[PDB]
Amino acid sequence: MNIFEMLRIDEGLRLKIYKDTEGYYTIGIGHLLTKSPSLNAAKSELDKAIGRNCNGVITKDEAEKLFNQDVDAAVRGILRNAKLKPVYDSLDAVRRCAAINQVFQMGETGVAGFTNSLRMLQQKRWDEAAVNLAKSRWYNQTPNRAKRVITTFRTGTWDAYK
Ligand SMILES: Cc1cccc(Cl)c1N
Ligand SMILES: [Cl-]
Ligand SMILES: [Cl-]
Repeated sequence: MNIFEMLRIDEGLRLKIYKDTEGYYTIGIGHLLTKSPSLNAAKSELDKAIGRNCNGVITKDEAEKLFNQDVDAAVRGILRNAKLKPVYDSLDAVRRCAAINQVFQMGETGVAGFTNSLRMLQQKRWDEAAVNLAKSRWYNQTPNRAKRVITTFRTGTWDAYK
């Protein structure tokens, strides 16, 4: 298992514009296109990202390209963040995948506000961090997926991804 397969499991793959769990226009492998509710704004963003007139539909290769760029950006985002960087670098490889997953789903922002959890993860207080992580809107809104990520942080293994 690696970050790609893990996220592909958590986000799925769709080739036509769709609304995410929050109701925002998205496409491919969880690539958010816009928070605005104008489908047209979404389509414009799509053409801009892909570089062609898509008309709301892409190919798998295209989706995959977006996914690559998005994984990359997330990691980079982590590394450039001063509150994040240090925690990330203290983790083993599996748990780092769980960190990238959260950033991919919620933005560097959204994460940067899990201060107490971050500290716990940094001190390597696994069970504590897991309980604290669950006390969040994130776990309450997307509990199955949050469960998987939390187990991953808790255990350092891929068991939740089976
Ligand atoms: C989102 C994130 C970035 C870096 C380190 C950690 Cl532990 C987390 N959760
Ligand atoms: Cl792009
Ligand atoms: Cl879920």
